[PDB]
Amino acid sequence: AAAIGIDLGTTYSCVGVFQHGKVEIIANDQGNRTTPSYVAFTDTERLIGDAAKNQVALNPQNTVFDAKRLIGRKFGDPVVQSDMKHWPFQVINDGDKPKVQVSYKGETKAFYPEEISSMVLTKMKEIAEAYLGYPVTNAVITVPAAFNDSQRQATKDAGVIAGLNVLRIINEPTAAAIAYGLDRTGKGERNVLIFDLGGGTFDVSILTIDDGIFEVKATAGDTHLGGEDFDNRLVNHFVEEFKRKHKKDISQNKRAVRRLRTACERAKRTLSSSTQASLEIDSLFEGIDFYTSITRARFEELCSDLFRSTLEPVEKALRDAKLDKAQIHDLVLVGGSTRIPKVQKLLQDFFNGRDLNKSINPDEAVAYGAAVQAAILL
Ligand SMILES: Nc1ncnc2c1ncn2[C@@H]1O[C@H](COP(=O)(O)OP(=O)(O)NP(=O)(O)O)[C@@H](O)[C@H]1O
Ligand SMILES: [Cl-]
Ligand SMILES: [Mg+2]
Ligand SMILES: [Mg+2]
Repeated sequence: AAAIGIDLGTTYSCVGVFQHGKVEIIANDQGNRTTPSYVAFTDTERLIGDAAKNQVALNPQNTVFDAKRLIGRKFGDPVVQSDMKHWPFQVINDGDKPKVQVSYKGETKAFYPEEISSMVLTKMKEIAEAYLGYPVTNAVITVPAAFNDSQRQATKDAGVIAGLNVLRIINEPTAAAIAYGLDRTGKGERNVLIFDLGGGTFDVSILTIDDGIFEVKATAGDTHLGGEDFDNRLVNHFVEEFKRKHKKDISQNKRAVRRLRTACERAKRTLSSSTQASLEIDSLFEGIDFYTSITRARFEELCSDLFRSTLEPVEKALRDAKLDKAQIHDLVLVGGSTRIPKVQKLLQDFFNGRDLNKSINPDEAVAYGAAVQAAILL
């Protein structure tokens, strides 16, 4: 019975398994190789993953996301106090722990962040069991390098609630290095840079690996910079375009903005492999259809300042590690936003043409490495 690797991300999660000498990343029921970290509560059902994210515009008060931003924290944590201003669901205080309060089956209910994350993990466990044909009981689960003991405990709790024996909680940059086999070196220091740009967060880690032992030399980044911010630049662009073609400002209509946002996220993904993308939204605002298009070059202009901003944390990490650009042996791309061609060009140019490790889909590389480690531990 194989153990699984699970990357429990802020915006998406991913599961892999190592068997028959290789990793497979497991697609969900819809064929998607990652699954939104979303849970929705209705009058009759609990929805998780794609089904929950697909109805967010219809049920914003009872659709929970961003639980990783709360997990293991106190209610009075300044991070919790700040983040809650921007969520459409209610957060409450229960013994200085935060809980998310929703309507579910006609009653008011509240859940700890680890309970929300346990539902995401249950879905990832079910995705793996559908592929394998038998129940999964052991897993390695990943966390950010900055997580403290309480955040690590609550993540482990989420896994046990989901019915997994948690073999280990390991750092995301460590898992990404394992995916590329960077910890097999032997005697000799290797300096590795992990550049992780996800849906909601940006993390740079510099690791020194010596005889299979990992040392974090420096970390940098921005906890509120990710693909969602690129989506938002596209939304604002199309809001201005809809004003031109229809004389109407749709920005105060919550429904229309959320649906435009979903369409922008899809067009953005297309622009990673095509030079143009079409937007086709029926009945966007006031029954009016919105059909338009955008080029990859225009998208890069709209985000040029955000893309460029990722290089300053790299410079800072190198200064803190007391390393020059040329001393970094391997550059590893992690996170779905590193699939954007312009982001790859900026990092490669900054490193004066060095190779990028990107042969594993960047949004899957952490789960890939977690699955390898789970097999090693078993
Ligand atoms: N091909 C693609 N091109 C561009 N963006 C993409 C692509 N595929 C996925 N994304 C984006 O990548 C983001 C999700 O990355 P992912 O690494 O899966 O999230 P995560 O694991 O939750 N990381 P984080 O939110 O920072 O904790 C979303 O903004 C997606 O829209
Ligand atoms: Cl599914
Ligand atoms: Mg992830
Ligand atoms: Mg992160």
